[PDB]
Formats: sequence, structure tokens, C-alpha cells
Amino acid sequence: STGSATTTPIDSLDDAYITPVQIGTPAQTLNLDFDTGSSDLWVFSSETTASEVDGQTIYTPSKSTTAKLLSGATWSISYGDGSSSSGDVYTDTVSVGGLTVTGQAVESAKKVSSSFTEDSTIDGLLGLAFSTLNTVSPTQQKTFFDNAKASLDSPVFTADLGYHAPGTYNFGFIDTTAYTGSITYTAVSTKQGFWEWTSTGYAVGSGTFKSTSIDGIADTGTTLLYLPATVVSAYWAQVSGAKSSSSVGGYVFPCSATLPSFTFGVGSARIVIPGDYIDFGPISTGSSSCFGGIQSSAGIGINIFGDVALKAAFVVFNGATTPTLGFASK
Repeated sequence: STGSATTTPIDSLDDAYITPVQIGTPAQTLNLDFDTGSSDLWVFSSETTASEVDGQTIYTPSKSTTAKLLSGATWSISYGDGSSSSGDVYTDTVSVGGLTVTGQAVESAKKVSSSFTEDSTIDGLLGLAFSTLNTVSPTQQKTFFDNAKASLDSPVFTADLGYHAPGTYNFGFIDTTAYTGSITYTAVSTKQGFWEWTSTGYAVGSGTFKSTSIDGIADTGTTLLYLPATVVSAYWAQVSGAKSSSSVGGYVFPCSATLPSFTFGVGSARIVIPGDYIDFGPISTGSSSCFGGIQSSAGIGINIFGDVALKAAFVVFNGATTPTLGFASK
């Protein structure tokens, strides 16, 4: 089997992407944030504290003839950005782009943090990291991909995120029309539960390539590119007037600037992030200070190849017995 679904930016900055997901019988379609940095499929629901729901579409398990309470199971998650959610668990039928999993754990939120409430466009998350990170207790549950994998034509999914435009998540096949040149594959460590890999270096603009190993994670659920402070300083030094602002919470730059590109290495291959992908716009409405899309990972504890990086590539998440990651230009 295969599946193919369009993923759509939630706003004009590509702050996140939402993908429609069918849950239950009859289908209830929710727009979920596909997150290769976590491993829980959780939704706003009829159980979510009413004051914490503000415009989201909810899953109502009592209206699904295939929903079953997973007795005694609870979940609770905290994300790198400080947001969180928790609740109980149902199993139900879940379909993405024509690919159906029966008996998928659907984690129903009883509580969500303010950041989730305040974002009316995201009805929940669909985790695509390794199932070892799943938070369900006392019986850990599998991700949608893990459940689907054996049925897929090939045990892979691909992320093809758009810049200021829709893109595609495919399951079970590689669309050879969706990228240019070849796909370069690179080793993955699953030791921390992430799609963790090592970039071979970077360049700023038309500058020379610096060969240096940068361990980090491919994370569709993180907006920005978080890299070591040395790399980030080298980038922003090429933008007149850019500075790190403790008050704003990262590098800012004059909105009048033209940003240089940023290149990262995948083996001997190179992925170029155009300068415009690194612009996250005014820090507040009407400001002439703009927020940068490349930020320091210092104090996160891990480097994160988030959407800024991934949307410059066609990315293969290869879930074979020994997982790997592939990147192609597009």
C-alpha cells in the first residue's frame, strides 16, 4: 500500500504545516502537524477542557463506531518549545492520504498548554519519530508509520515541504518526479529516538564550504534551523546590522536586508537554503526588526534541522531494518 497527502503552511511565514487526517468511522477529518521529532498522535477532542479549545476541530470518539477506549492508558508530553498536552487514549481507524491503519492509538487531549489553544489551525500532532519516544503509559504505543510499515510497498515516508506553498507527505514510495538529481543517503542513529544524522558541513552565501561534522535531528515539527553558536554567528556576520537579542530571544536583522543563502552538507552532496527561507518577518507587527530563521542550538542540547532546512530538500525517512535518511535538491 501507499498514501499521499498534501501538507499546507498554517500561515504566511510557514510557522508549521498541517496535513488532513481521517480518524474514526464515519471519518472525522482533523488537520494535524506531522512531527518527525516526536512519537505521539494526539488530538483536540470532546474531552479537552472547554476553556482550552479555541477554534480547533475536535475528535469525538463517542461518534466513531470503531473507537475503543484503551483502558487505563494515559499520556503526557512536553515539547522542546515548552508546550505540553496530556490525556487518555483510544484506538481507532486512522487514514492519511488513502493509507489506512486500524487499531491506531489516538491520544485524546484532556489538557493542552496555551500555545496549542492559541493556534486555531492545528488540531493535534502526528508523531513520526521512533516509537521508543511514545509517551503512552503503562503500555507504550506505536506511531502511525510504525503500524503501517509492514503493509507499505517500501518501508519509507518522504517529506516535501513547500516554501510559502503546499507540499507533500508520501508513505510507501519515492516519487522520482519530485526532486532533481540524485538522493544522497546518510546514516541515522536511533539511540535518542530521533532521525538523528551528521551533516558534513556548511557554507554561508557564496563562501567556501567548511567541512565539519554537525550531529542533529531531521524534525518537521520544528520551524527553524538550530545549529551550533559558531556556525550561526558565521551566518549572521554576513548580514549588516544583524545581532543576537536576548530580549527578543535570538538573532534579529534589519528587515531591509537581503539575506545570504545557507548550504549544508549531506555526505558529498549539498543542500542550498535560499536566503528568503531564513526570513521570519517582523518581530512584532510594524517593526523593522526581523526574526532570523537560523538560530543557536546552545542550551537546547541538540542541533535541529527544522522546516527551514527540510523545505529546501526532498527528504526520505527510510524505516528499513537499519534506518537511513535521504536528501535531494528539488
